Amino acid sequence: MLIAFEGIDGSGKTTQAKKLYEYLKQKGYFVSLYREPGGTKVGEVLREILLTEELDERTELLLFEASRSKLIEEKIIPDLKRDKVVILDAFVLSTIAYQGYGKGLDVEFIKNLNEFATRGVKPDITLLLDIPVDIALRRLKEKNRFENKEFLEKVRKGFLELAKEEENVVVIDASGEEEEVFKEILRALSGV
Amino acid sequence: MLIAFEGIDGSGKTTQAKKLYEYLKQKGYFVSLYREPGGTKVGEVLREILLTEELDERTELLLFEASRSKLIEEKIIPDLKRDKVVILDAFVLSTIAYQGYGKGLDVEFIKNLNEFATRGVKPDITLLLDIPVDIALRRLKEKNRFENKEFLEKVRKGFLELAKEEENVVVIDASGEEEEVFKEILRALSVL
Repeated sequence: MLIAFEGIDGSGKTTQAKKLYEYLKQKGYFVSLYREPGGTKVGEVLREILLTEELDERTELLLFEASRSKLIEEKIIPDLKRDKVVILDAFVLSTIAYQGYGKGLDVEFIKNLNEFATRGVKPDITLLLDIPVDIALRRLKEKNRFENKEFLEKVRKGFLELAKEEENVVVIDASGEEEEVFKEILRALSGV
Repeated sequence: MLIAFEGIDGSGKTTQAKKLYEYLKQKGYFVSLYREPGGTKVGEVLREILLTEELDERTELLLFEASRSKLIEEKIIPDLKRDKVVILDAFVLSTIAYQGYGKGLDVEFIKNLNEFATRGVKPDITLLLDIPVDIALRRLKEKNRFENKEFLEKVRKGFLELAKEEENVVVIDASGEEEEVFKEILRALSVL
């Protein structure tokens, strides 16, 4: 079973994946939680790079996909094999939304690269934690993270446009309060 | 002007690009020399990763492409703009030969990914420094590098098959002695 959280920064998706992780463990599932980029020794090194350096959009994309390629081959495919429930703090939609809708690279091309990195592995369900950029920035403003409104507006739109057109996506209102957001999610997972 | 050296390990291609670099500089060209993977701060960090870590083929290919992409944007395109002669110790044909003909990934896919990392920049000439694997392994045996014959045989074949089918490729016999190899190359470069 593979469960992907997706959405912009400040959407609480990390909080909510950690939430869903602890919950499913208490219900006696065997569970993994991985963040993208990251989740492996090599994936973390790349993540640091992607957070450190002045990188163009093409290079950035190739590194997101490398991290993903690592994650999929090292952890996800063997976790899935042994029936772990695998929870992802970010996955393929986000590459399309950030690097395609955001930074202008070809969406079809990003999709084929996502297929290559994943070896065709797709989530059973994707939770999009949608939120207005206005609200997300207010929430980030409290951790003193400042991010680009004009940019995140595009990325939001992409994420919303991928919900309509990509397969097995549920939009969740993440502007709600923590426990209400978690109940939307548990509701959405009644899917399986 | 862009000049690419390609070929298996122990083909001398590094020695020869350094050779060609010093020469063209002496003849009053403004010249750059860059190795792949590497040639940029980020590219070197990746190269170390590619030399350090147990990496699957899909991941390795994304990291080669990333190094490239960084190289192309940070250095090659602006060096080309100001009429530097740009010399490369490895380029696109090698990703095909190692990752496709060697490790079984789809060639057409490797090509489209090269095009992306290169923004469509192609060498005016590629020197393939061809050599039997037998010879190349003897030569590396004197630096105490040991590499996989069965593997390099495929890669050699790939490199040779690309010379026939890809554009602007000159095969150079690199089994010869240094100075004779250098004269083959200066002959091949006759855009003098």
